[PDB]
Amino acid sequence: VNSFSGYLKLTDNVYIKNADIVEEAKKVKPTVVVNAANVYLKHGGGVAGALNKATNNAMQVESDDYIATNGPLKVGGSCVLSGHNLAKHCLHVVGPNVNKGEDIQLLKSAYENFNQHEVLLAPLLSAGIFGADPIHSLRVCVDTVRTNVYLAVFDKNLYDKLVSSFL
Ligand SMILES: O=C(O)CN1C(=O)c2ccccc2C1=O
Repeated sequence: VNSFSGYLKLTDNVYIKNADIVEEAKKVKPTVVVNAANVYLKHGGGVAGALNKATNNAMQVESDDYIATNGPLKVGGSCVLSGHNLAKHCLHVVGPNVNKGEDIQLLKSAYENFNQHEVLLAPLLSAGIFGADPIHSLRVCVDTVRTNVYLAVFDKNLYDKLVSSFL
């Protein structure tokens, strides 16, 4: 048993809810929240900007030190940093950004990072402002992630469409 509430069960391991991931993280305090990061860990908008704002910019301060030491992530890659006030850990995962011209085939590699964690609260990778088709992102998630993932879908209209169209 875990603390996640009100999710629709899609598969053995994938659950989904219409939720603000910031509000969900604040309520659940999961072991792992996933950030929709870029390779620079520059948390300006979407989930990253919202998560970072909720940490009072502490996520960005920690991230800048990480990049100064290690250099940028890879598209498809990840790093584990603090979850600050939102979670034990934040798994920063870089899905391909279609609005920057990145290979959508990298989305499966991005989701493979989730398999290193038994349970995660996460957004749909490459969805929202990263420009991918969220229906596709959900299909790759279901077909890639084997650990237990709780997906927060910000947009109520997209949530309804993802559930209704799910195979
Ligand atoms: O719902 C989310 O989680 C991510 N996401 C989208 O994929 C999307 C598409 C069109 C309008 C708003 C949004 C949005 O927020």
